[PDB]
Amino acid sequence: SELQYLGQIQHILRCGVRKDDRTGTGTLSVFGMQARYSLRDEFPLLTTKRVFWKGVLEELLWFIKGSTNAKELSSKGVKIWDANGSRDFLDSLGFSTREEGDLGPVYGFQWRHFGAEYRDMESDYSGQGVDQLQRVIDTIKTNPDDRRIIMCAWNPRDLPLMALPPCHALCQFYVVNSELSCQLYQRSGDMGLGVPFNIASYALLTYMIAHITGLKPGDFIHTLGDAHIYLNHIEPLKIQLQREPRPFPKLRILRKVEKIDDFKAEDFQIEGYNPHPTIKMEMAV
Amino acid sequence: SELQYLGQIQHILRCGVRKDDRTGTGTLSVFGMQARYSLRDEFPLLTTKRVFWKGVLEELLWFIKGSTNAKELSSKGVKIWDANGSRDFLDSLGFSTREEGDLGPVYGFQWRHFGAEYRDMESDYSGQGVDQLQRVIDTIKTNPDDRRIIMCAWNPRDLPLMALPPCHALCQFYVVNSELSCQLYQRSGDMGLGVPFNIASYALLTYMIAHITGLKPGDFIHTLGDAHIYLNHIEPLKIQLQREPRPFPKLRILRKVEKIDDFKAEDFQIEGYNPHPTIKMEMAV
Ligand SMILES: Nc1nc2[nH]cc(Cc3ccc(C(=O)Nc4cc(Cl)ccc4C(=O)O)cc3)c2c(=O)[nH]1
Ligand SMILES: Nc1nc2[nH]cc(Cc3ccc(C(=O)Nc4cc(Cl)ccc4C(=O)O)cc3)c2c(=O)[nH]1
Ligand SMILES: O=c1ccn([C@H]2C[C@H](O)[C@@H](COP(=O)(O)O)O2)c(=O)[nH]1
Ligand SMILES: O=c1ccn([C@H]2C[C@H](O)[C@@H](COP(=O)(O)O)O2)c(=O)[nH]1
Repeated sequence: SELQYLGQIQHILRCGVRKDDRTGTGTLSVFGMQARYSLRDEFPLLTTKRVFWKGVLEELLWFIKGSTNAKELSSKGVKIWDANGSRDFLDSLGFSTREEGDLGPVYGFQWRHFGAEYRDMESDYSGQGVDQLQRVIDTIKTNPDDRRIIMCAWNPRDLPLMALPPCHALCQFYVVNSELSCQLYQRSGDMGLGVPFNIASYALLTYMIAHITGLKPGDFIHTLGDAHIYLNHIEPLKIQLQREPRPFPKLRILRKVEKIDDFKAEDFQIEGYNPHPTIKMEMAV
Repeated sequence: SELQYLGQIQHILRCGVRKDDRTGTGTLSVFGMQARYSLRDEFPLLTTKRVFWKGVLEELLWFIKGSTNAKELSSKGVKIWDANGSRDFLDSLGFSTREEGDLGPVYGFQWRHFGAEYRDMESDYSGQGVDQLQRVIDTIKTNPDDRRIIMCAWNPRDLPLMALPPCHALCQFYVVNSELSCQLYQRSGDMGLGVPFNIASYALLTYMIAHITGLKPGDFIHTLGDAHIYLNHIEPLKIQLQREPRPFPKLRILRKVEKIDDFKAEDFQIEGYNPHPTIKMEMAV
């Protein structure tokens, strides 16, 4: 299972093409990739390097709340969005009227209030827009065979207002044999930094909706568009490529939860996670 | 190249799971698939069965025009959308106020006028919404390294107004070594009927934008969500699996075109297309 990610790293270091990007450092890029990660009695948290599990859990809770405020996530101890919500970074894109911390209409706003007119991060959008997340959960409950269970974060109208366009832009759910599966289309994948984070994120989301809809987790299909390795990540990934993968851990929910909003960080417990030491990989801004 | 499609049919007949659907007849379904079709000096028009090439060309031109009128495509001789735009089918979905032929906000409306308020099929939306198709062509001209060249047809706001939700919902373009590539995320794939039609469709779209932006066609990556084989398609597909695949044909554009709207059906010529006889496969409504 984890051999698919490491096999994607091998294929990009060997067959990747040089390609400049938005940031400064170039990449080795490959277009069009797909890997399948089983969720049956295991959770896909990479073992060749310690993955920031506390950030995955808190960011998803921050996603489910519908918040677009990096400070509310930073208050929990997760600074991954502080960079993209700084006065320096915000002023660069022409959002000088915008208060610090407002990422604009991003994943949390599109998941719960798709189509509503975005005011600011402190507004109240309850009853406005399309609540895709709850609509997904309802369809799985009443019509699991439906082929239209999609949560889309790519809004061409709200694109000029986002600090960073959605990278995991579209996901689709699927039910058969009382197993819930999820396929994610990621338009842009930082194979060293974001991709392991995104894999655990949507795997955790599948466990949540499976717990709500009374199903067993099945497969997570990760579909990549531009899969790229930043130049300053080549050396750290070559080290991680030498480490022997260890068996995946397991995720256990500790209390029966009925609504998706009532999930708390204390409800989850990762058991048997024995990863290799963390490898530093700098973020390209 | 064509062995990937036939291999997907082979995999679904062996490992597919029974699954009921919107229509009457069940399916054999598989969730999560990806195939890569090269566009270099060949066009992926299936040879184990004659593919409706005249419908592919006219429907795409009908898509580029932005039309949501099934009658306007039927006037050219393509009846594939007449079924979904009949008074019987339209009245069923609660669109009794809607005039016959109006498919609602569909691919043509989302490609050229994303986010505008949909009135009727005869309206004029010039200047309204986001012109995703032209923005895609402009970005490829000025910033080919951009990782956000996406044309999205899935609009959660306009979903309750569509006669049929988008099956090919999102596509992304990619440029390297002066080669243009396209990846399509198809949420639902009729492996017997629509999938061969969709493969040639977006392959033709890549040839068009490659001609406009002065690039060479690269790869078409077809990504499937629910890839399903209808029960009444099992026998025709088992016949097609017995035929030996023949080399792909070639597409030649006959005049230099500068705008995407100025493409005419007479500008294209398929050379060397020697397919096996057409196999009838009934559409599930
Ligand atoms: N090039 C580029 N830009 C990005 N912007 C936004 C993202 C998304 C993104 C960003 C960070 C992480 C992540 O685990 N971080 C950290 C992990 C540890 Cl263990 C310690 C510190 C950080 C940190 O640095 O806070 C996961 C996803 C992202 C990305 O992945 N690549
Ligand atoms: N179950 C289901 N419903 C659908 N609605 C919309 C589509 C999409 C769709 C529909 C039709 C075709 C197609 O090549 N047609 C034909 C081919 C020949 Cl050779 C002759 C006649 C027709 C015809 O049909 O006139 C391709 C895609 C579609 C689908 O593929 N499956
Ligand atoms: O969840 C996320 C968010 C971001 N990124 C990376 C992909 C890109 O390297 C960068 C965003 O750059 P653009 O492709 O939007 O230019 O962030 C991820 O991999 N996963
Ligand atoms: O371009 C298209 C259009 C339609 N379909 C098929 C997929 C499904 O079998 C059906 C659409 O119905 P739903 O999946 O929304 O139920 O049409 C395709 O394969 N390709």
